[PDB]
Amino acid sequence: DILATEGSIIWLKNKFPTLKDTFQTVLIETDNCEDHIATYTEEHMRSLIRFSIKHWLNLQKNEEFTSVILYKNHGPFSGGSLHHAHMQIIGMKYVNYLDNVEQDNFQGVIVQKNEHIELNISDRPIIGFTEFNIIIEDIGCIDELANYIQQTVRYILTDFHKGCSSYNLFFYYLNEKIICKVVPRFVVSPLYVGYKIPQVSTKIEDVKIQLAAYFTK
Amino acid sequence: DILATEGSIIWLKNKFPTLKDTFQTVLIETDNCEDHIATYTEEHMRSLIRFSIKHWLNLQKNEEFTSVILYKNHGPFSGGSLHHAHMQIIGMKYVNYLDNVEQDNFQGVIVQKNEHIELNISDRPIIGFTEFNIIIEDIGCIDELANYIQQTVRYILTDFHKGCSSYNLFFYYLNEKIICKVVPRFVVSPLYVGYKIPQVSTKIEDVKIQLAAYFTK
Amino acid sequence: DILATEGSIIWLKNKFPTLKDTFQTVLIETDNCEDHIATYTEEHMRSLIRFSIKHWLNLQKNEEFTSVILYKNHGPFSGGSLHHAHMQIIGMKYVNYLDNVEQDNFQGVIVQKNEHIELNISDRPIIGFTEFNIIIEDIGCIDELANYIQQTVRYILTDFHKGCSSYNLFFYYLNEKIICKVVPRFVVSPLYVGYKIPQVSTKIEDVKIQLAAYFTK
Amino acid sequence: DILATEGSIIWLKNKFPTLKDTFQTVLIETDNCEDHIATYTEEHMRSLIRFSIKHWLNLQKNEEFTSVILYKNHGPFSGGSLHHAHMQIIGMKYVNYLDNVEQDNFQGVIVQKNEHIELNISDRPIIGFTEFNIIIEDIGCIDELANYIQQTVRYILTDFHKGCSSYNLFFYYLNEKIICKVVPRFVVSPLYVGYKIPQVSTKIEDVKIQLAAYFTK
Ligand code: NA
Ligand code: NA
Ligand code: NA
Ligand code: NA
Ligand SMILES: [Zn+2]
Ligand SMILES: [Zn+2]
Ligand SMILES: [Zn+2]
Ligand SMILES: [Zn+2]
Repeated sequence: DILATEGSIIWLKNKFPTLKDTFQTVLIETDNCEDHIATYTEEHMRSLIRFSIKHWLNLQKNEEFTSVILYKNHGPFSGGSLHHAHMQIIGMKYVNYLDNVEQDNFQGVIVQKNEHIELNISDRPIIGFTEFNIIIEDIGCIDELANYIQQTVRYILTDFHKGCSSYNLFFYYLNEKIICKVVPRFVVSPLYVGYKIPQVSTKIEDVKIQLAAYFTK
Repeated sequence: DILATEGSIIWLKNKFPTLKDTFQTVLIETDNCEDHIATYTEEHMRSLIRFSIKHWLNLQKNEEFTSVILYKNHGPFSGGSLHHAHMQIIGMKYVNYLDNVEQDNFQGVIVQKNEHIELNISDRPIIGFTEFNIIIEDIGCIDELANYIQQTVRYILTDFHKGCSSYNLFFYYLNEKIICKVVPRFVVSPLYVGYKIPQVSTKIEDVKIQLAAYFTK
Repeated sequence: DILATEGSIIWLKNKFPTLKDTFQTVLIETDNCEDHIATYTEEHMRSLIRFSIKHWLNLQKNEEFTSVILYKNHGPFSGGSLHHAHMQIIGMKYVNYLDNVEQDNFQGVIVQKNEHIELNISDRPIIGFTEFNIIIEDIGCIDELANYIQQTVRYILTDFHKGCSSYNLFFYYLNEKIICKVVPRFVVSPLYVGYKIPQVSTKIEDVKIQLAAYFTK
Repeated sequence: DILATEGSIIWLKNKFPTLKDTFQTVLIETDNCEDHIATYTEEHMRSLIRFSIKHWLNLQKNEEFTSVILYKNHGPFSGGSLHHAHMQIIGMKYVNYLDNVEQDNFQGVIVQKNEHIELNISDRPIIGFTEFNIIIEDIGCIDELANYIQQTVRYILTDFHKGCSSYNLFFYYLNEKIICKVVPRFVVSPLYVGYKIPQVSTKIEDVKIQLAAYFTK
């Protein structure tokens, strides 16, 4: 059942609901099974983030929900399902998604920052690994957000851990700001899990330097 | 190249070394590709842990190594490689595996405890999720350790998260004690990663109760 | 300026406000400078918690506040000011005190539990040390809460670290439950701060056993 | 009982031992009760750190100790005792002070860095608050370490939290490096302890900027 569409962007009511007291929906990003965020043109990436944010924020205005979640799963280690490039909008009747997240989960080491947008790496992440926070203070900076998401995603798929293949996008409307948390997803090394013996560098300053090389142009 | 064998238990020098200044070895647990820890007889489970611990502790006595690691990977989310049931012994020339682990990573909520052995759940885990610590104070309690590993593994594969399919074993020789940390491995739910919205119960007391039901006999 | 009184219990508008966009108040617990929670009779402890909770919850109903905080400071390491036995009620126009606290900060190792009340020790504390959570699901169990606070306070001042002298009380209205978090306050040992070398036992199970000895009667 | 002296620098065997299987000593920094690290001349600060490090590292060479700790307590919230400006050297027969500290407790956000020395703020602190790590890779850079300690201390006593009055110094000999962890000590705000409502900025990037202003000359 079609909720809204814009070209190849399609917003569907999820046919397989698994969460009680929730309105589950799926957002198809393209009519092609090859393309994703790293491949999309600047216009398609701009239109996709504008469509997603608009329908997320307008559904929250519906008094039948306490809060509405907007998020993405990509790769076999994100927790997704469909092979097609898609996002999800879940309206929740009794759950407030901000409840168990704090302000300091979105603060950190600045990679890029100006009056319009801020890109940082969490020094107090939600789960304890790498989390990239992209914050805008005005809705008019949505095209800047879309560009920062695309570059951070491109970095995760290409240079972070010499290619990571899986990630998540999480959106938040907190303190009148729109935040996108970009989270790489990977099977952690057994030597790190049991003995905190890293293979690569665990330095947040090294991630900062190599991610900053994606905003040099 | 064969290092030691005992029936179907085979200790091999790893033919694909990927870590410099380390002696990598593989320990094949059975001559069958169907059996694993949850399936093995009490005798085979006893013989496998006795063989593994003996060769781990004797290799550390070799002055060419600072420390020697004994660990296992099981399932597609552990970080392993071979489909066959195997463990690994890695001799490290300049690394001490205890360096970045602390005493409190092995303390916790007691599930089972007596003069010979202790089974607990980490209240200060190494990575931040569920970690089962099995501690013995004397080498003579090795058959008790083997039984506790098998039951904890059986619980992880059967009831924890209604079946977990993947886990890790990590062995430590700390404060003159032999510790086995049993760690379930699973792709964390996206709603938990980004919003700490759990699907199941996150209560350590609930895990304690349902794991204790495996030691009722 | 008197807001409400009940015998020696006096609710005053704080004459020294230091927080902008907040209504600061002070709650004097007794007309004596010798008595405190550990000394008070069962009736005075019951009347003090009933008065405090009632005025805290009724002030939150005032549309001029986003949230209202109810808390106590005791001893020279709590962050208090007056030597007299007092509590504080702070009405906040734009701050929601639940924002940066999560559900798991109130879960833990059960010390005492029944259908009416639950006493636990945080396995995921807010700050990282010992935190005692006393939870009631119905307002009618307020006299049970008052008794559990008094015993937990008595334990902190007497046996925890062989006498702790300082603590905090924090009240929360979360998921239709009334929670009191009892937090001991002490200058942490320098050997622990810099090297995690403890003087006493850091085991949550040992605190559980010795606190349970205060509910044996 | 005098162990070593250099002008007003006096190394004494602690007359009040309270730790069994340890050799406790006290290091008096000056013959005056007014002076401390922030006041000392560049020469006295250089001579004090050279004397302290030399006697710390030489005592560890004594086979009667597993490890030797070098640390300082300053102010009423550090955990010290004497009002006089002093440090402590504790030889421990069976304890290795590195056991429960990891490599990542000394990594972080770089404030100052060159080939000789590195000053950072912990992104993974030992206790969870602000920790300043000063690392040198060669013993010849000891006068640079002494200057960085003095400036970081001066900042803590003057601008951090508009004056902090208390701090700790912790020294470590790890991975053939000499590390000094400078830790401010203060009574945490009750609104932060119970509700993570900060009074000041909790941003590591703000501390980085204002501490960097002490190395502008
Ligand atoms: Na909350
Ligand atoms: Na260590
Ligand atoms: Na929140
Ligand atoms: Na260790
Ligand atoms: Zn803009
Ligand atoms: Zn035994
Ligand atoms: Zn009741
Ligand atoms: Zn130098």
